[PDB]
Amino acid sequence: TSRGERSFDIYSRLLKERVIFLTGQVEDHMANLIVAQMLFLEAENPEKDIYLYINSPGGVITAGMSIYDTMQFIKPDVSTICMGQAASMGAFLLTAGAKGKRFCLPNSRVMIHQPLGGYQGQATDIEIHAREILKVKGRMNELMALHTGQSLEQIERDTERDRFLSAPEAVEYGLVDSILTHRN
Amino acid sequence: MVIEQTSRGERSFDIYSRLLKERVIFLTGQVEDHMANLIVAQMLFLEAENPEKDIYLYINSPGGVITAGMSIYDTMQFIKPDVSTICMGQAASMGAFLLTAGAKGKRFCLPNSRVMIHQPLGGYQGQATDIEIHAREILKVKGRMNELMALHTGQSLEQIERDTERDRFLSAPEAVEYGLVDSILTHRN
Amino acid sequence: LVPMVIEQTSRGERSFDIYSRLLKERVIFLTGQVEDHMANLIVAQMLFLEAENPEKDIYLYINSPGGVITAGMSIYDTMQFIKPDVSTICMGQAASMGAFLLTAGAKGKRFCLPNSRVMIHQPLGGYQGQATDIEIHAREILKVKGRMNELMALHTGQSLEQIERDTERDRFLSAPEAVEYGLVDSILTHRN
Amino acid sequence: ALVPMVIEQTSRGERSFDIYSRLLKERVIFLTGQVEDHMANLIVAQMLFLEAENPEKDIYLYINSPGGVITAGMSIYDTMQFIKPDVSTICMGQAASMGAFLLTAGAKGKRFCLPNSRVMIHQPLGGYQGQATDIEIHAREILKVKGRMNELMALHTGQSLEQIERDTERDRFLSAPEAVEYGLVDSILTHRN
Amino acid sequence: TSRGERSFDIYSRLLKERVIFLTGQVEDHMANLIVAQMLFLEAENPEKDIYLYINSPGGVITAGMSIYDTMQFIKPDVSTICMGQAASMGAFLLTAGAKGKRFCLPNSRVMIHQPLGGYQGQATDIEIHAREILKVKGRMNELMALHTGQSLEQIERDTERDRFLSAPEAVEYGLVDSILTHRN
Amino acid sequence: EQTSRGERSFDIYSRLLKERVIFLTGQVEDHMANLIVAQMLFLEAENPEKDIYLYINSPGGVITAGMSIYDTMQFIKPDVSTICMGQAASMGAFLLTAGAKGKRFCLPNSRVMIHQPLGGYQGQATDIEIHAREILKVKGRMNELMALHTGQSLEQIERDTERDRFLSAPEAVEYGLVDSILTHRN
Amino acid sequence: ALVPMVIEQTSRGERSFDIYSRLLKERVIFLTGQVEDHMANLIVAQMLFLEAENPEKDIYLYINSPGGVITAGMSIYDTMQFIKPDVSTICMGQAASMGAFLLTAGAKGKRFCLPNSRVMIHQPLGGYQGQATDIEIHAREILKVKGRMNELMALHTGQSLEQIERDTERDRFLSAPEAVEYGLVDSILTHRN
Amino acid sequence: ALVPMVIEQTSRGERSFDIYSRLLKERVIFLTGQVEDHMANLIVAQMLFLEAENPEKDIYLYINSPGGVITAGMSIYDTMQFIKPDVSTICMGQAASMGAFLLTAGAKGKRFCLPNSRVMIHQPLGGYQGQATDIEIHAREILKVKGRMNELMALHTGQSLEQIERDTERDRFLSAPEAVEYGLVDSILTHRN
Amino acid sequence: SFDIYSRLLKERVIFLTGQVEDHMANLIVAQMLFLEAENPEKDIYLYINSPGGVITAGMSIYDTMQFIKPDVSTICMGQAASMGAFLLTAGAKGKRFCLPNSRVMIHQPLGGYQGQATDIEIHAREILKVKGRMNELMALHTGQSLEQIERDTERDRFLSAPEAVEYGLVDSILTHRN
Amino acid sequence: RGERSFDIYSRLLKERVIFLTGQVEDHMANLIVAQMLFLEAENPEKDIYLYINSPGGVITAGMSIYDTMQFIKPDVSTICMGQAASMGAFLLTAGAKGKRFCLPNSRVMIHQPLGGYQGQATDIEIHAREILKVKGRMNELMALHTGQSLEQIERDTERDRFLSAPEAVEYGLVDSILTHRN
Repeated sequence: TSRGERSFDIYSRLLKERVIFLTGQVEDHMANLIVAQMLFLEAENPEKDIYLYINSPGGVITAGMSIYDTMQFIKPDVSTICMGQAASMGAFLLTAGAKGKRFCLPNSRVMIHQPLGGYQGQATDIEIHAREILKVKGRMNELMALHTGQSLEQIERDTERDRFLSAPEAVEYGLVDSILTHRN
Repeated sequence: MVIEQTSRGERSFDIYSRLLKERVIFLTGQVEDHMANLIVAQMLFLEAENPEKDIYLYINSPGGVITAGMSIYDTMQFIKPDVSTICMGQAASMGAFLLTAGAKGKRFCLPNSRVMIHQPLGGYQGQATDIEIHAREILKVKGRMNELMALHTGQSLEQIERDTERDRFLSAPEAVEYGLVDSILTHRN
Repeated sequence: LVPMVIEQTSRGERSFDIYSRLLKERVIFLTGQVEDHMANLIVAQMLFLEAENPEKDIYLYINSPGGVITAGMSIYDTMQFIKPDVSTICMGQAASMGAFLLTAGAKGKRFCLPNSRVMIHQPLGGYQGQATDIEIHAREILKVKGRMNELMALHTGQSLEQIERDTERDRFLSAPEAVEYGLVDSILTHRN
Repeated sequence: ALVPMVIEQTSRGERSFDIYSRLLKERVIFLTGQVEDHMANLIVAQMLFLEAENPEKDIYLYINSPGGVITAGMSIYDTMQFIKPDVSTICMGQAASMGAFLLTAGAKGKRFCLPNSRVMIHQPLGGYQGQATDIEIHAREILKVKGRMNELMALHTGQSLEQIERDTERDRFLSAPEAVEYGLVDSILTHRN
Repeated sequence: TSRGERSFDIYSRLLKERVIFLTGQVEDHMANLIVAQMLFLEAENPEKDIYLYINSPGGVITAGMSIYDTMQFIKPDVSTICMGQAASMGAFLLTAGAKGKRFCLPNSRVMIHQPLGGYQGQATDIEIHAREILKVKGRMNELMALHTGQSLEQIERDTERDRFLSAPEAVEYGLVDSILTHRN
Repeated sequence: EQTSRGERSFDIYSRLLKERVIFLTGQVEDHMANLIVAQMLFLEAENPEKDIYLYINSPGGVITAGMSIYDTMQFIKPDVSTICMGQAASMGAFLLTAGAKGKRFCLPNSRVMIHQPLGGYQGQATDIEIHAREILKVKGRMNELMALHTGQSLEQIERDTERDRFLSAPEAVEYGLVDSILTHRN
Repeated sequence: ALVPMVIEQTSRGERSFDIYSRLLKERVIFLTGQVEDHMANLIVAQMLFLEAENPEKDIYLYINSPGGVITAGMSIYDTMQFIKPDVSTICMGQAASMGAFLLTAGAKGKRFCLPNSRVMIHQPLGGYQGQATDIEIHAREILKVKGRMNELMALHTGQSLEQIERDTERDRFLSAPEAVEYGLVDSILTHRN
Repeated sequence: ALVPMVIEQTSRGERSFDIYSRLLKERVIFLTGQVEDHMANLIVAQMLFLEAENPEKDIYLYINSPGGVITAGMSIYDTMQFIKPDVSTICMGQAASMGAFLLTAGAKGKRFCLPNSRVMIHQPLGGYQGQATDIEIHAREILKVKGRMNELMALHTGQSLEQIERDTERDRFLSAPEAVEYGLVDSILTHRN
Repeated sequence: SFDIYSRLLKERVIFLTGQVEDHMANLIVAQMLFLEAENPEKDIYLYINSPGGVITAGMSIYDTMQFIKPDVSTICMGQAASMGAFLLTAGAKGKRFCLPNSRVMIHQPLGGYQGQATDIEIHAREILKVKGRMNELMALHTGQSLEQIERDTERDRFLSAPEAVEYGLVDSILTHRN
Repeated sequence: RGERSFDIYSRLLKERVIFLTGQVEDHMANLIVAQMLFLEAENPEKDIYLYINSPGGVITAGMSIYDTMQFIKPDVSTICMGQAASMGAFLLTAGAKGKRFCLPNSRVMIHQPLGGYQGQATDIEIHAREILKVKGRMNELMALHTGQSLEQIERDTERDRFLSAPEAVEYGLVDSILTHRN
């Protein structure tokens, strides 16, 4: 079950330490739980850093954006740490952490790519939804350019097709600031 | 395995073969690749038996796949004989399109038949870059179809575009008045 | 479509199913639910018999629970269009679109067998989508309903008002009641 | 193993001869399995073909059925009474519900049961779903169908309408000898003679 | 979902600070839960504002209206905040918040359109139901005009087909009052 | 919104039950109906004189399950005030109109729908008659009860319920289904 | 079947043909629907038959297909080039992927598009599952197939290898007049001469 | 309907043959799709028929297959070597696994590949579930099957057994020219004489 | 009051049981981070009984084991196959054990993909990179040469408890409580 | 249906009683291992009682229980109720010498390992060789615990073999039968 004579379940005990976990595919409900944890911690102490551990293959864009906007809105800096993998929306939330406080573990990996979608209906409605996903794609490429330091042209260039990055390559690309190897 | 129902005469010769000798072809049900190829084959055959006599295409359809219907359209336009079209029951979407594509002066509607017109339907799934290529393509198809409908009915392109944004039904007399068909058939002479 | 009827091989003609053999007697069967393909087959048989001989009567036997309206209308219009009179006979039941096709037969040539039953009612339908489109389709089924009531009044001799009134909910009629109502001309009992 | 073909001896001329088509030439029609619209239509068509071939000679209808749809069965019943030829009925295996009704509807004096056949009679079955107003309209009709079937059964068997009503409230089985005594059939067929 | 973070009432904790979350598809039971939380907060203090966070693709209209009427009925002002997305009934409830207290986060999006439905039965019954959904459509356009300040004719025009709005466009249209970017 | 407890040992619904508020949400069926009856018997016990508030958002459901709620509403000492939010259709509308006279309300944008009983059965003709006859008796009792609570005549109710009929909040007040509309607290 | 039969007159059993078999007699072959092993084998058989009937007269192949399996399509490609007769190709409706490849593989100067037909081209699709070592062997192979297909498209259209590769990385649609200009087909067919 | 036909009923010598029966008259047999017992039996029957009609003339076997059941394929292999006629093999599309084995088993000097056909070779695949004792029995049998197939492949290709064993541990593709240098086929067919 | 697993966590014992996947792996990482904060010096004991699973999920556990201050002692009971065997050998040198009748199995990565040839090449390249990395780390922890690890992992290979010690996969066998 | 007094099983655990019920697999096996490690820490000198009613299951899962039983300090007494088949019969005979019991009407069943694989011939060989090594090790452990010769165990387990409580005592699978509360 995981409790330990220290608090309640194990995740609640680590939250006391200002640690939050983002695990698995991103969708509305698990995202709302992360938003709630961030707001709670800000109310507890708006000055202390918050740590967000990420191991995810990605997921729903609007759900991921509810997390991104919350991270930027709250007072505390949100430090991000990639373990296992950070793909697509996971890679986006990883690079969105506070500058100088984004990390990768030695054997983790990152993968980036463009938005995926679909629709069915009248030609007039298809045009409406196609234009919208193109706008979403442009905004995501711009936010990626701003957080990594890369040129808008390079981002577009690099997201057309899936692209994998090792921990050292992610530091050089500007996705994260450094690699964590041994405590202290 | 497939041989069933329609089969009266040595389990091969049917009623439809009988009428084909008289130059009559039936387009029934949803439009798709295999039923469409069958109609094309029948047109090429009749043209070969006699390139001067008319061919009659009866239509009772809810529509279907656009590329398959365009194989029939182009064949109707390519061959030598005139193709007379007759609507019975209903002629909707790709079905209304093929009805109005018949030989000018030889397009008919029976008294209580109905016609329905509208715009193309589609759907795609994949990367944003590919969604753009496919959405662009269906928009070109929509424009092409609107231009051909303008040519066959005599209406202006702008009028066709406004009337096909959403489903529009037409009674037999309304279809004559709109230029979809030439006249109504009521009682054989 | 199974029994291959032929002579005792005493030098005759080709082989043909039971239904094709009755088609030489100018008889056509309308059986089961009305739908596009079974309807198209009936139309082809009517056109064939008109070409064979434009003057002789055609007989249409009906045993159906009803079906798709546009498919039934392709049959109705063909019946009124061809030269020959189409006589109709109800065996088993004639419901909804089946009752409609039964009353549409040539005047004085519409019959019911003794224990047959007829049922009449209004159009059934359904749609799903945006409010604007729901409106377009609801308006259309109201027109369809109006035209159907108008044709029924014309063939039964009944007033439109009476037809509208009696088709709101299902209504059953025995053979005798169908004669009184004007749906059929008389009842067939023994070969005559 | 599907449909036996027999073309020899009594032929010389044309081919194509299924087992059932050959027996039709001898005026024999088979009614087998559940009664419903399409199989019933096939039986009606055969009766009409045989009347056209010869309006005076008897037709033989073999019956082995658990019953089925009432309207479909009435299409056969009315056709049997309408055509000119007498329709002799013969039960083999079983004739239940609508099957038993068609057996008893055969020409008087020409209705038979094979020795070990079984007959069963009961009342109509049905079901509906909808608003209370529509439920009363359909319940009322099935009660009328019930009354008409009991009246026709009384007429063909010679039993009083009261007795038919009491005997069909629940399922009732009859052996071949009991079917003759009840008036459902005229006699038992044992050996060809 | 995420397998761990709430555990010991993360949502009940935030309710104590008068915060309520409306997430995912709108339907009867999730809506009744939002209504109960609003009635509870009013009783605790009929004077203090309540904050309703919204991340929803829309849902059942009658369910959404139970939330709308409750929002207007209680004494306390209800502030609305869109995160991720607010589409259809989600967009409607976002615009229904208290005047001057409706917000959008920077990268959230809104989508508006007309009602959707479907029926099957006798022509007489089809007419009855078609008439009711057209009346529902008329009423919703009238409430959207009221809350946005746009003319009824402009609302009818813009809702015939799906229409997307970025955060800045939602402010300009009158759907929300402003955009929240950074705490302070 | 997900709220495991408007306290810690009390969920959101238990807390409001302390303020004498009960919620009837979704389809009406045996188990949810029994839960409502229990809450009513419990509240009566706590204080037989104070009013009970029943909020209703329902598409309707099983008739016998609904009548267990109706009969309990009339049997207990306290008056049961009814409030429609969202929609009250079929049996939902019936229970709304069954509240204490003068204390039946509709929120501004809620809607009501009324109609006749729906049913179904399968079997022998003798049994079909037995069940058809029963659903007809049920229909007549329901029409007689709607007349009593609304004030309309039996004849009028019978005509208005043959087919589905929708009423907006204002029309429900004129028809007599509810007493008035609620818009803003005090 | 739903296929019409061809017969001259009722001269007591004259001729019994099939619409498709009748047109095969005139050297016309139809390639319809998705491309796979069995439908492809049938096309190969009709071609081998036609060449055996007369090694000099042209063969006409009508194409309306969304494409399909590469190896199956290649069996048709190699057969078209191997036989003596020139194989004229005509696109009606659409010719996508493998369908487009086979349309352009027809005899130079004898490849046509009807006025409103459409063509679509792209690159090979595939997939595998297993150990890393085997994954390498299979990825390596689809890339060699990709390279070969591109070289053949370049030979039949006249476009440079570079242009083909560029134009096929992603789906690319072409109208009839645009296919003529690209070199995919030779000209359009509007009205019978 | 589906399969085309040629030569209908005519004066005296009627005989109506389908597309495949027609090519059989010219001693051509098609092997397509996955190899399994029933399709394999059909091929064996066609080979015995052709041997009976004329034991001295060559038979042509066209192959387009991804492979299949080994015992089914071996019934074809043993019949090929037993009958008196030489069996010429031609690969179109692909010849993988058992399909590649039957291709190389053709008469020496009479085995061909079309220009863009593809070949793939590998070791046997299998499975089993049961008691350890029975697992040993079945495991031993598939290893014996593996050895016998490698020995026969060495015999027909000319390669050493050691080379065959090393090249089949994992999937291995060969283009048509590589199949020739390997000894799998004798030459490439490009254009008809 | 307290379930059996929470009681053992009090003693610094963590269990890795069944297939390796994201959520169960996250639960393991959280337990390690909790134990480290309670005492960054004391050893942690990780029992393993697993057939393997998702590589990225397993690598989140591996990186955490190395990162934290305390030594992580590993004990194989039942079996440790594939990713399970990898995590067993990744334990602190001198503190890796096997029970007498446990079994170990090693092999190369497994994967799969579906799509356009261009994307297929991108994914095939990445799994070959993963294979090289894993082989490098196995060599480091076992003491065997890279070429030797490459040869022994091309196809499934089983090792009894004694063979795992001889191979350098674990340090010793535990038989009876000292 | 289940759960009495909120953990009747926790209460019995306080008396050093553990139950092994139903199919043997990874998760249920791990719970048994955890209970044994817990009791050893509570008191390493007192006996532990393991009740067994099982049709058998996964071998590697059962072996984790087997090795823990031998590793810990306390003696583990085993008691069969209902049935002990396959891996269940194995864990029963593995208890402390002199402390293995059968209730009067319980029954035991022994047999050889079962398995299955699918793939290339080379891989089939690797896996078939491994299950044969497993079969040999299991027969050697059964011979050590029962006192029977290895050859007798190999012969008796080729096919399913059932034993009543008294036959299990004679075979050396258990030490005695428990009939009435001592």
